[PDB]
Amino acid sequence: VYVPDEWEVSREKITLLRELGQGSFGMVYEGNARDIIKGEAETRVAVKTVNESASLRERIEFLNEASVMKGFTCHHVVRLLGVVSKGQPTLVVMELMAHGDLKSYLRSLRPEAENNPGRPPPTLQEMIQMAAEIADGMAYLNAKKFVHRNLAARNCMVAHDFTVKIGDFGMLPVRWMAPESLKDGVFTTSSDMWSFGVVLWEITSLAEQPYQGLSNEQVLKFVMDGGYLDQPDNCPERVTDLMRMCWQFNPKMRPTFLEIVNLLKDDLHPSFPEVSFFHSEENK
Ligand SMILES: COCCN1CCN(CCn2ccc(Nc3ncc4c(n3)-c3c(nn(C)c3-c3ccccc3)C[C@H]4C)n2)CC1
Repeated sequence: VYVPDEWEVSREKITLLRELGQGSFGMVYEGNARDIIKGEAETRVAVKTVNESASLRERIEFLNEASVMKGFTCHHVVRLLGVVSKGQPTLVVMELMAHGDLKSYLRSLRPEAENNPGRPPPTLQEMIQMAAEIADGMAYLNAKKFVHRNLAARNCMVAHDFTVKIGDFGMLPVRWMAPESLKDGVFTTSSDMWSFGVVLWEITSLAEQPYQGLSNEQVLKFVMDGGYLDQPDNCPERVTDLMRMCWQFNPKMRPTFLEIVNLLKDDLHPSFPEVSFFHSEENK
C-alpha cells in the first residue's frame, strides 16, 4: 500500500510530448514538467507509466519503486524528479537522458549507420570517461546495498552533455551473465563487475552482439567452461586490461566498482570530483 508524500506532483503540471519506448510497467514518454526543480521554469522529462492491463498490486509496486528512488542522489544514476499516484494512470517522472540508451547511441556512431550524427566514434578519453561514470553509478548502487543484475549498454543512458548514467535496475540475458550466475543463479556486485566488462566490450565494439555466431546454449557452455569475449579490432590496451580484470573466473578476484574509479580518476574531465560518488563525503 502506497501513501502520497512530499515528492508528489500535480497531474496537470506534466505535458507528454511523445513515446520513447516500452518499460517494465508500461510505456515511457518524453515530456516537459512545469516547476519540478527549483530555479528551473521547465524541465525535459522521461515519464514512466503503468499500462491499463496491469493489476492494482502492480500499480502499488510501481509506486514502491518510486519511494526507493527518493533516497538516490547520485549524478551517475538516472534520478527521480516526482510522482503522480492520485487517479489514473499512475506516473513516475524521471530526468530525461536526451541521447537515450548507450547501445542505440553506440550503433549510431558506426560508419554504416543511417542515423550517423556526423560525429566520430568514442575517443580513448571518452571511453575512459564513460567507464568511470558507469563504475561510479554502480559503486553508488553497491553502497546503497543494491545488486543491478541486468547491467548492459541497452540499460545505460546518455545525457545531453554525453554523461553516461545507470538507468533502470533490479530493485535470461546469458551473453552478459557471470559464470557463477549461469551455473548457481548467484547475483552479487562481483557478477555486476563481469557485466561491466561486457559493457566495456560493447563500448569498444560499438554495440556488436556479444558472442555473435554462438547460440544461447553455446554461450552458457563456453562461459561456464572459463571462456570470455575476444577483444574487438583496435581496442585500446587500457580498456582491454579493465575487461580482463572483470572476467576473472573466481568472483573474489574481480575488482570492486570503487577500485575501477580509483584506477581511472587521474584521466577524467575536471568536473568529475565535483559530481562523483567516489569523491563525495558519502564515500567512506
Ligand atoms: C542521430 O540519432 C537519431 C536521434 N536520436 C533519436 C533517439 N533519441 C533517444 C530517444 N530516447 C529514448 C529514451 C530516452 N530517454 C530516456 N530518459 C530517461 C529514461 C528513459 N529514456 C527510459 C526509461 N525507461 N525506459 C524504458 C526508457 C527508454 C530507454 C530507451 C528507449 C526507450 C525508452 C526511464 C528513464 C531511465 N531518449 C536520441 C536521438
